[PDB]
Amino acid sequence: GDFVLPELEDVRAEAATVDTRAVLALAEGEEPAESRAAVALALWEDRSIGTAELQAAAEARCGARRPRLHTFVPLYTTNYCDSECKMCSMRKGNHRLDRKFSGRKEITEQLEILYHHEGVRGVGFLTGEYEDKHTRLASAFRIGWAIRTALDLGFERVYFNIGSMEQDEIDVLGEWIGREDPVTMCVFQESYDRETYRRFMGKTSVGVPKADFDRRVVSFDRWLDAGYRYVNPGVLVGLHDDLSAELVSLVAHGDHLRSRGATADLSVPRMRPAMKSRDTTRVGDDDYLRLMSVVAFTCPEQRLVLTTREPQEFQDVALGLAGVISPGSPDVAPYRAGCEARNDEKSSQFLVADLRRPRHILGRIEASGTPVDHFVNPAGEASR
Amino acid sequence: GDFVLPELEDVRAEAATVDTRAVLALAEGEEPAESRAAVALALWEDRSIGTAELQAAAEARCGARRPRLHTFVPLYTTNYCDSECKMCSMRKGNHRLDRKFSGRKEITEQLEILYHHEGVRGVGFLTGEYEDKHTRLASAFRIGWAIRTALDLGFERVYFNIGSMEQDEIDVLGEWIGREDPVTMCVFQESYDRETYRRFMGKTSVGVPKADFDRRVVSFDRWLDAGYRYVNPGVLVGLHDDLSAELVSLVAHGDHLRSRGATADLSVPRMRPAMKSRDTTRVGDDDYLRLMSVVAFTCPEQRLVLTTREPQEFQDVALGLAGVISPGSPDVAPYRAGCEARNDEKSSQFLVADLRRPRHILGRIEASGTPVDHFVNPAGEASR
Ligand SMILES: C[C@H]1O[C@@H](n2cnc3c(N)ncnc32)[C@H](O)[C@@H]1O
Ligand SMILES: C[C@H]1O[C@@H](n2cnc3c(N)ncnc32)[C@H](O)[C@@H]1O
Ligand SMILES: NCCc1c[nH]c2ccccc12
Ligand SMILES: NCCc1c[nH]c2ccccc12
Ligand code: MET
Ligand code: MET
Ligand code: SF4
Ligand code: SF4
Ligand SMILES: [Br-]
Ligand SMILES: [Br-]
Ligand SMILES: [Br-]
Ligand SMILES: [Br-]
Ligand SMILES: [Br-]
Ligand SMILES: [Br-]
Ligand SMILES: [Cl-]
Ligand SMILES: [Cl-]
Repeated sequence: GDFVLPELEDVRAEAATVDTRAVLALAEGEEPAESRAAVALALWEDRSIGTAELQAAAEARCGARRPRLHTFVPLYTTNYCDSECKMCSMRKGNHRLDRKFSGRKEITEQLEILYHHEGVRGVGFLTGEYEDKHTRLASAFRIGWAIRTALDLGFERVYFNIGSMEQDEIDVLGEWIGREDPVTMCVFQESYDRETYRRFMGKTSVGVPKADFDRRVVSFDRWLDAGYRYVNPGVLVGLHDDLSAELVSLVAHGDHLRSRGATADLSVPRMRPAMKSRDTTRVGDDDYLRLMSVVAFTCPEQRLVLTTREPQEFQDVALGLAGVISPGSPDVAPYRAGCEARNDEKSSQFLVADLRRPRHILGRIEASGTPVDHFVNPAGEASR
Repeated sequence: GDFVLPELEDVRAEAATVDTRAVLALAEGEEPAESRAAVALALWEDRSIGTAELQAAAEARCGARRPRLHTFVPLYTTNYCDSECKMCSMRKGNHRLDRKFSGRKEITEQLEILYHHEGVRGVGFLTGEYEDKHTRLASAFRIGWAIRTALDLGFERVYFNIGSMEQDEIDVLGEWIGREDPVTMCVFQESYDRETYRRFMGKTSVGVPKADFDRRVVSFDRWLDAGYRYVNPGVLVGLHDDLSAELVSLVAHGDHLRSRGATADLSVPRMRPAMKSRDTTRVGDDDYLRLMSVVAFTCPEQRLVLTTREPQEFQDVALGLAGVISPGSPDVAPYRAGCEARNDEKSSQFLVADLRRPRHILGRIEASGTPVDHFVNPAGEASR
């Protein structure tokens, strides 16, 4: 009953039977006759439907969803990692990185800055992924504490992204939270193509924890087995050259999670500069918007996540396709009251394109006419 | 200003000038003219002073100390370890051990059992020692949380024994506590002889963390540098064949710590059965009592720690030389209300000789006429 990757040849055959114009004519809250993955593929490949027209249709099909947007800010709690992903600066073989680790004091200080100075009520905790069982359990323990601590401070939504998770590691993290707490597990498969995955994440059976594709991809099934609800699959756009394959796999994974009763966000982060050991594929804005549009349209209750990997000009264009906006920096403990967050090449996972403070980014979204849930702008009579 | 091991040849020469009978005639609170280590050696080697007579003298020289005894119970929070000590079942190469790790729930439950059912107000937290910096920091983090949690529950004294500690690892643990909290760092050198140490703890530069003798031995100096106070050196009796060498080194280490203003307990645990990879030296009761007597006498403000490594019959004989009594089991989360603690060969560090419940052991000490501080016998109107 775990997720099984779809057979692309089978999806292609079903995609051939989809009437894409009829699909576009569907009322909001109406579901196509064919599978979501087949419809996504059919919309993707039918180039008589313009990308801008697909994006307009996606924004309308999602237009009823409330809240329109919510936010969380990432907080990297360490940049140690045992794995070796060739597109990521945190890879263990990158001896140039200055490695850092946040203790109790620093984690708490960062959460207070985010809460009081940035006005945010969503946070995400990130770590590397570790090889030996004891380290994995001790990481789960510390992140469980961070989650409980953020909820107790008044954060209303907590994400975590700490690697694949086995049953006993979920047990350790879970002793910190309740089954109905607003806690989302993030595990981005990066590529659902096993060969591209191996190229970037490494080979198995050699002490490289994220090289195990199968352990990673069933992490959400373990989380749902344990009685939790919120999950966040993702694809790293720019690893695999064939985007049609990845959108089929992601939509199929979302559909599986939906059928198990999960609430899923969907992440499609695009590559950013990093201290890489292998080059990646640059995906143009039209393809990327078409991918976002097709996923958002076929998965209208699963919010796309948009992040400050993208520059301000792209956020302007794409924000209507998103249901989560996540501004922040992938450096360890980077926030400081009144100051721009750090994004030091010597310690960050990658370089972001937008370094403006979260409360400025989110305040400008609100001023342009979209409320952001889990954002309390620290102004006026809410100004301290 | 770190501890420097004494030159045994130099101590021997000073020991030759000690008048051991005059030393015995010293009033309590009077200090011999020669160094503590030289006097200890001189008492050890002067076989015209009987061991029983040395033990009587030691008990009298310490007789004024208050409280006469205090207690703590060990709580092993995991039996994972990266090191390879050949006398220890937890060594990483022991593939027979069932490896266990206590999360938040289990640690808290164990502390509540110890507090309410055993009546104890001292606890010690133990782990393995880990190789990579991230694991060491995450272990320090979790043990710091355990220490804070025990203090908040009303434990009045907390020991920890989690391996050598570098400055940044002490920083992480330290964010959990205050500089004047009743927290004792334990780091038993095991043998102060570098060659015996290498034989059992392994060779350096190969991923075996406790093989670094120097990192280990200056851990207390780092702890004092950070502004803490309480420390607990130790020798594992039965590693090195020449006990006179080890008592000189231990007494010299205690004297150094005293000169830095520390409060030091001294541990001389004797070997117990384990899943070993090298045999050890059995030390008879007369030599062991003579060693305890000479250390207790020359170091009258530094409490010897006696544990349930020893059988009831030996505790009866030696308890007068101790200032700390520590009953318990070296298995992970072994305590259960109303039941004997577990000491499973499949998961414990070694097999103890006395498996009676701490409150029985400590209640019998109290009934025989020695109060035990940090023990509240759960009886009568203190019975719940
Ligand atoms: C936390 C997420 O960040 C993504 N990720 C990893 N490396 C990079 C990069 N150079 N640029 C952008 N995103 C990256 C992965 O999808 C990872 O899961
Ligand atoms: C926690 C302490 O237990 C001691 N130690 C390690 N192995 C054994 C054994 N087989 N028997 C008794 N004590 C042991 C070490 O001195 C270690 O530092
Ligand atoms: N979800 C991946 C981490 C993240 C969320 N928001 C971000 C902004 C910038 C960099 C990473 C993130
Ligand atoms: N101080 C070493 C751990 C310890 C304290 N008391 C014990 C009793 C039995 C075994 C270990 C201990
Ligand atoms: C910092 S990257 C995300 C978390 C984890 N290291 C992983 O790659 O799954
Ligand atoms: C469990 S043995 C004591 C703690 C640590 N593993 C060390 O040997 O120092
Ligand atoms: S993507 Fe995550 S697991 Fe891979 S190297 Fe980076 S931090 Fe480590
Ligand atoms: S004595 Fe401590 S470091 Fe050595 S193998 Fe045992 S638990 Fe590990
Ligand atoms: Br809204
Ligand atoms: Br790039
Ligand atoms: Br809110
Ligand atoms: Br007393
Ligand atoms: Br033995
Ligand atoms: Br007490
Ligand atoms: Cl994302
Ligand atoms: Cl001891």
